[PDB]
Amino acid sequence: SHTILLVQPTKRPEGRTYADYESVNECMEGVCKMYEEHLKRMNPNSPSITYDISQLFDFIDDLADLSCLVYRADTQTYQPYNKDWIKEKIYVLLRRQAQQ
Amino acid sequence: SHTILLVQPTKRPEGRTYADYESVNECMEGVCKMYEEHLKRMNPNSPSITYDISQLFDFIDDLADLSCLVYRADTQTYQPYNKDWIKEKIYVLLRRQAQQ
Repeated sequence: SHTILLVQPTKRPEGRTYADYESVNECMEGVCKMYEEHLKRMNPNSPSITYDISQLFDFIDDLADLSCLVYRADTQTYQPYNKDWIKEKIYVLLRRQAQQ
Repeated sequence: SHTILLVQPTKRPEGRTYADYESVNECMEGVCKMYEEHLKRMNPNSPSITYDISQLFDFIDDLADLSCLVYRADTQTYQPYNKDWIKEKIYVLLRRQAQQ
């Protein structure tokens, strides 16, 4: 289902940005890639970045704002979800890819 | 009602940004202010910027993407609206402020 991700890195309003995806899983992957890009910048000479779930969660907590909207066909509107919901959906995604 | 405005000025994805407001009218005012800021930049030595509705509509048409989401208490979800709906709500806003 069409999912819209809203991100505000810091208190600076001009940093507000968004991205959209065909599904919740792709959106969650998008959040992970955002963190991975941050890690690449903080570890520039490392071609392979590794992290544990708690570190990604800490990153999300540090963002000034992170939320998403998921399309619901029953009402043809977008259901809002907060940081905690996103953290949990990322967990299920990462644990599944691990067991896959 | 809480309204979220999504704007993508050009085909450049990094230009995607958003802003939110307490109401639809304040969001529409936000779109007008966005256009007014553009006009100020294109007419730097003019402290007073004036424009007709058709010019604002043309500006909106030129944006790569412009849409909004309005909270609906009945379902506790966000109703999506496109560029045309926004143009029309701006028209009603501007015509009212004119007759006020």
